[PDB]
Amino acid sequence: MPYTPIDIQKEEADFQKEVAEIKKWWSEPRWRKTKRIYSAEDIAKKRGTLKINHPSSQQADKLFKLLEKHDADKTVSFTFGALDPIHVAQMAKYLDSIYVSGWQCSSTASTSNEPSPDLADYPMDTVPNKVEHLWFAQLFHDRKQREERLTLSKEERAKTPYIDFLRPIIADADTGHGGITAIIKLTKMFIERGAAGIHIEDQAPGTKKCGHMAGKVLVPVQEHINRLVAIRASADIFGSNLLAVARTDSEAATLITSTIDHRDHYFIIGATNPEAGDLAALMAEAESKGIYGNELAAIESEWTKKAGLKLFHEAVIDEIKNGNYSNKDALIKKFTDKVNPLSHTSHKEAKKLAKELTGKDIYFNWDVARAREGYYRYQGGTQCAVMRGRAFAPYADLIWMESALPDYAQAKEFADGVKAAVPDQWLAYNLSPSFNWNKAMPADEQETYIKRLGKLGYVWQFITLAGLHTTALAVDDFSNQYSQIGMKAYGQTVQQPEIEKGVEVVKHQKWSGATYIDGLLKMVSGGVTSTAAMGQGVTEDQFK
Amino acid sequence: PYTPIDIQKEEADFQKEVAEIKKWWSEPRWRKTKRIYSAEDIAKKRGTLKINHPSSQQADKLFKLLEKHDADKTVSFTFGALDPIHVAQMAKYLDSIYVSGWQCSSTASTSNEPSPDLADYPMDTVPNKVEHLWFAQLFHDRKQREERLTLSKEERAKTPYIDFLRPIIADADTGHGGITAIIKLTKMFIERGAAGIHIEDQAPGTKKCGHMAGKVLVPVQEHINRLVAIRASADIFGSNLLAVARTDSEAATLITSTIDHRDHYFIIGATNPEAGDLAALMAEAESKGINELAAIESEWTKKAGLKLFHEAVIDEIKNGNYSNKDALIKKFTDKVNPLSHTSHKEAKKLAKELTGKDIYFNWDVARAREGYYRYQGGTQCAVMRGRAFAPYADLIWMESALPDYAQAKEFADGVKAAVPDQWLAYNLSPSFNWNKAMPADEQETYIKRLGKLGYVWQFITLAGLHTTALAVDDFSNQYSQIGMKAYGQTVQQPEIEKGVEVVKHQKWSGATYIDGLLKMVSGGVTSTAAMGQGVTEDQFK
Amino acid sequence: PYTPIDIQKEEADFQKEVAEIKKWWSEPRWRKTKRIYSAEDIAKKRGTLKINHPSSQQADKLFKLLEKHDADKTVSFTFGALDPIHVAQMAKYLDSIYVSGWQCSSTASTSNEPSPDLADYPMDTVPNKVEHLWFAQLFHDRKQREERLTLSKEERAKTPYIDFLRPIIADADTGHGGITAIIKLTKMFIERGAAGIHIEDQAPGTKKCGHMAGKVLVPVQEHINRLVAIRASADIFGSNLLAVARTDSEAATLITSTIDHRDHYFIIGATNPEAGDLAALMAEAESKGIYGNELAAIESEWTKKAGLKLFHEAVIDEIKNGNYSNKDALIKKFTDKVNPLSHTSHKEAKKLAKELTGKDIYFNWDVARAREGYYRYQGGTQCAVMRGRAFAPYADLIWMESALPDYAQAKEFADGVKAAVPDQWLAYNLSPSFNWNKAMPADEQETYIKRLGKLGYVWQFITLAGLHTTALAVDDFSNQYSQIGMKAYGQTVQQPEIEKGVEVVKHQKWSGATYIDGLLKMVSGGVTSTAAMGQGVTED
Ligand SMILES: [Mg+2]
Ligand SMILES: [Mg+2]
Ligand SMILES: [Mg+2]
Repeated sequence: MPYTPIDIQKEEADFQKEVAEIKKWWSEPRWRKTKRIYSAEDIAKKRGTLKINHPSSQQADKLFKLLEKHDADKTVSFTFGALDPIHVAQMAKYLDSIYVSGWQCSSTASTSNEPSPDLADYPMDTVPNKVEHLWFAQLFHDRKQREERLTLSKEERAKTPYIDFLRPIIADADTGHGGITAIIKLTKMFIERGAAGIHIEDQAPGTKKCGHMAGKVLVPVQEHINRLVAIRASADIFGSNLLAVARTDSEAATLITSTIDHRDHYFIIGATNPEAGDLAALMAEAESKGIYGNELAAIESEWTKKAGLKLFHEAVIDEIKNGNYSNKDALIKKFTDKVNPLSHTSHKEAKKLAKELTGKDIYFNWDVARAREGYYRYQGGTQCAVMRGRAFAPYADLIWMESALPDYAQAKEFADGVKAAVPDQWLAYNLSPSFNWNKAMPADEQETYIKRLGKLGYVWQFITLAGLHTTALAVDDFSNQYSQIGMKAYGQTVQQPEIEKGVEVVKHQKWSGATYIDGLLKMVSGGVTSTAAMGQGVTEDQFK
Repeated sequence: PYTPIDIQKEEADFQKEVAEIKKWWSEPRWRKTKRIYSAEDIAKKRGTLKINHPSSQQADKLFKLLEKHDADKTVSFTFGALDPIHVAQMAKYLDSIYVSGWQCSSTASTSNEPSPDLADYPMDTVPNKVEHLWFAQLFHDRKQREERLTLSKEERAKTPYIDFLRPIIADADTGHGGITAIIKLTKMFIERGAAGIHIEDQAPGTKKCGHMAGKVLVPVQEHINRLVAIRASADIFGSNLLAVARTDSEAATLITSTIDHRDHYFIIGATNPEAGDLAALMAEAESKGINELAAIESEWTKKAGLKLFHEAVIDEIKNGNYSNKDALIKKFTDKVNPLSHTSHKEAKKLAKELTGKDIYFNWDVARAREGYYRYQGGTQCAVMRGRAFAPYADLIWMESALPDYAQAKEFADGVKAAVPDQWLAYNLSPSFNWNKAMPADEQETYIKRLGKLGYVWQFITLAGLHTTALAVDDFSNQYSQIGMKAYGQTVQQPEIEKGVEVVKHQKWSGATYIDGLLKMVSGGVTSTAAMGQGVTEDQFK
Repeated sequence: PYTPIDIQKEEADFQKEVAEIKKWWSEPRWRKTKRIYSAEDIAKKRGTLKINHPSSQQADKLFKLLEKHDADKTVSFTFGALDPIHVAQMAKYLDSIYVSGWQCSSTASTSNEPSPDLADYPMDTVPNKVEHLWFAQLFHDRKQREERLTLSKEERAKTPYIDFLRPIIADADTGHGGITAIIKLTKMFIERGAAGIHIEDQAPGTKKCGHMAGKVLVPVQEHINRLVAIRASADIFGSNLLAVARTDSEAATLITSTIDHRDHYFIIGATNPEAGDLAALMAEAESKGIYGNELAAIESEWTKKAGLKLFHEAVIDEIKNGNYSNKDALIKKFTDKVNPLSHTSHKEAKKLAKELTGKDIYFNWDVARAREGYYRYQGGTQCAVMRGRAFAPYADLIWMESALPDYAQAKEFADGVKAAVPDQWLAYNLSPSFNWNKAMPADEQETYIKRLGKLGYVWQFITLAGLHTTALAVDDFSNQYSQIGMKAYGQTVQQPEIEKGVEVVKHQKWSGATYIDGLLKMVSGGVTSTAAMGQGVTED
């Protein structure tokens, strides 16, 4: 009684069966460029006795094929950040994918209902819940529309247009909201709640900024790789072709949590002056004696000038330039050809070479330049981002570099840089409203900007905050009119325009799925019911 | 501006699906399942994207499990689980699992606001509770599979197996509103791991526990429509979800309408023409600022001579100028009785033929102030409603005020006479005092005995509540008296001796499972391993 | 169209509020509470609309309750509650209530996805669990007041009173992210009925249970800032919320940064110049597809060669095996200046070692780093005292996780902390992660709490007791149930419930049926046909 018996032979057989099924799965064309560091054995062991098929995975497939065709045609899947079921329902007419924004979720959709700026400090399940919000709306309107169609004749169907409500969703996972085990659980939720793809950034959690905020802290290249692996591990266990997007904030970031990773060393800023002591501790000693405010910032600005902060290669070049060396231009090139952004040369190794080339132990101390929190100083730009792009590419179906402006040149630099080493890598671009767009570009360029980036291989592009702003404009404008001119504002500003532009929602009972539900009502009540919602009396005969 | 489609492929796929549904419905699972809509009707309700809810597999597992029990005339017996701990330990011993609405009211409302069993928590409360347990089952299944498959074949065969994935049957109360509500409620239950749900012929605004008083019923048809609506939902979203129909008509004394002919036999009315509207009489007395009021009711009731119409017909004949009286009752009783579905107009017509009176009967006047009609159910009323629900319901269930074998037999026999292959379910309620109601020898065999009558699923609704309540109160008492000795003595030693898996709680909670995931992702090795050297569970070896 | 405002009244109200806060902060409750911001700073953070969270009253109740316990040298002892049933029965016997993160991981995640104690459920999980219990407490308090006040004065005095409203102390783990996270987490805890919350100096998303292994610490200052952030939140939203500081430094072996001078003593490094970067050596071996236990072989080899120790161990070692006179006396020059509590930075300690020996004694803690980048760390009880003292200004209770229930160690830590902060309340985990019949005999068990009470551990809790009592009870009954049917329920549960006076066996009354019938009749003008506890109910 007290337990359940099992056939031990059938157990092994089923295990082996599954291992093979996974191996076959992984051999599909979808995974052609997808590096996995674990075995199918490793994954099968993690699964349970009961297989579950998450429909989100079908939208992953739909997304991958959709992006394949776009890459082949050198054209773009362009979308923006959806707020709510209304957005996805109207978007589906025009666009072929859908972005769920963490920024927008912070302000409008936290599960504690407590809003914030884009700090990813809402509870973990916030964006996953937002996807389900939209997912389930998509599914509902798809269900509504199918009934509307199939209660028409074949003759009538062919007249009435079709909306594909089921546009694949790509959702913000921020920095993964904690460790590896967190990221697995976060991914699990995203899969369960209808995510076609999720993106994830090489920032430290709980210093997490928007892409165009300041004071961004990075994590070691490997640490963020492990994040991407962890997503994949989760998707492999629970059986989704979930797309993974890797984001780097290293264009603009000035800080990093550790020096542990050799790839980062080139970019870690340090002091060239032996006399400079620990800035962190110097500030602490000045603060404890009640120096505060702008007189304290004086001591920093003094220490920084004295410390001579730079990247180690700048320091090597500086030694050679101002030094007793015969053939200087040629001697920098010996160093720069071996040691550069992409070259992955550790610091020990780069010092060793500098010694060979100059005969000095050139002094360099990046411990002393640390911030009070302990972060190391860091000088990324586009080339740093390429370095990290390349590193992530094996693990990531799309690659994405946050930029401070909508600069074509920079976008090309990054695209070219990445594709040189991984030419088949899909890229993604933030079309951010954090840019002033009429200040940055004339309108002729605006019109073609997406297309142009499409050529460089940015197959997925999104305006992160467009849903926020369209809504914000619309509601403010109407509220203003409403306050001035009463119900005329509604006739004039909203409802007439809705009719003229063919917007489906103005017939809002039908749109909301009333005739769909009347179907379910009659069906259950044996064909007929006295409480029919769209029967004689409904006030939508005023819209015919 | 839109998306184009092949209109021909549309129709083709539609037709494909209609056929798939027809084939589905023809499976042995649906052998007794009446459907009042077509496969066409259902396919039209579905979307373009098929979704497979794993809950449905647990429905299958539950059905087969109950099939075998019915065939062997034995019982799947379980009780009301509170939380992941319960299901994890229950899975060792029991083969199904009950999620109680009563318990959810007190312990698991989604607003966190507790209550007595009134089903006035938010609708998603029990569906969320199932997912609570569902996901725990799935997790511990996942944990255990890793533990096993990292052992050798030699070692596996030594270590026992737990089937964590016991099918869940969950309280849907009265469906928490109209038909559209019930569809949406069922959808959630399917999505969140329900193998089966049960649903009761009470009115929603007034929903009681089964062993509370003042229970209001709904018309037979109305509750049938509820069951149909569940089935409609399960059909659309593609689950073999089991439906359980409950009737509270054993004890209930009120009903919302007289509209349904089947109910008429049981609707109580006044035999005295002189009695006026009780409701309005009370209202007039209250508005003049009148226990003295309850006096006016108790007077009106005696004067009104309340009874069932057949009692009134029998009474007329008995105390009447009629020659062959016993034989004249039987003419009426054979045609008009609990199971006979005879409307009131029809029963009056016959009474006129048999006596020559329009025997006076007014059930409007006996109405409660809220408007409910008065109602006298018992076990035979419940059989009537059982039979009515049976076509629409995989299990049938009659709430009882006591654990009475005779009554249980009466109801089982009564239902099976008309539907002999109908599975039955029985509440083994802690609302009964069980040592007062029978001796312990009978207690031991009570489930088995009901199994013979065909009660294939039985549950103690509130057992999880009470075991926990005892355990925590007892330990808290000890704890307060003799400190940490209470824990060594009352809990942790017993845990070791009884082999309870949770005392090694790091392992039980799935730490070694997650360390697996951690190492796997970190390329085989990691410095932050949770069950590495240092963990204090080497004190349990 | 905007709204106008009196600019003068604005300033006046601002100033009014600043003063109200200053007065608040001067109350006896904050006598030991260091604040690094002004009342100005806080008032600016508040809105125009004052909100009073009832949780704060339970904070007061908790503080006074602990005051009296400290004065009497006795203990508020409790354990980890699962659900409304627990708090309702606990309230009879105990005077505070613990909400466990460990238990929440397994039983109460808001995604419904369970786990081991990794604090990787969503942030709102424990806050939601407090509200679960909070609202139950409030409900049963409300039920009981109606029951009492519908009795006569004569009858009231016969029927016993339960204080359902026992203050709740809840697990905040490591705060679930940065400072802004911790503010938001604290806000929720206040809104949802937390009397106090506790918080640990581990790194987030490596977060372990206290008695799991591979624990990573954060710099002393970083965890101080966490405690400040709690206080900042409680100050803004106006709770006397108690803050508990936990340190996992007894057992922890890793730390995220070396930035904080206080930590330096405890940071482990390599004494062998020849040892190169372990991290990078592992990375090169991994990228060639060495994995698993053969990789851990390369580590175990490198570690032996590297000669890992604390810098002072290295200084002592140099002097001991060295050409020095007066060796014993020369260690003491160093140890008296440089030790666990002495806060001596590494540069400073090397400088002294040079003065005392004339070597730059080699020490490299960068090379011993784990692959994730963590530095190696050797805490014990003295490290924990160091951190206790550091946290004490910011924390109403102090708490050191221990691997065993060892009296000596508990005394060491209590004495150590109170030496520098003698009025500091302490808290102790009475963990079921210990085997308790293996660790001590039963005579000692009975008195163990009391004895720790003397040392000043005013709040003690069994973290996982709710889990285990329930686990035993359900497993045992399920077993019986399966063996002897309904007899098991009569015998194992319901009879015992009657005999032990447990209130819940009359479960309709307990659940508040007669309370709600009250509300029903009241609204229906005195009378109703659908009364839940009328004639017919089976509780007669
Ligand atoms: Mg965002
Ligand atoms: Mg119930
Ligand atoms: Mg905890």
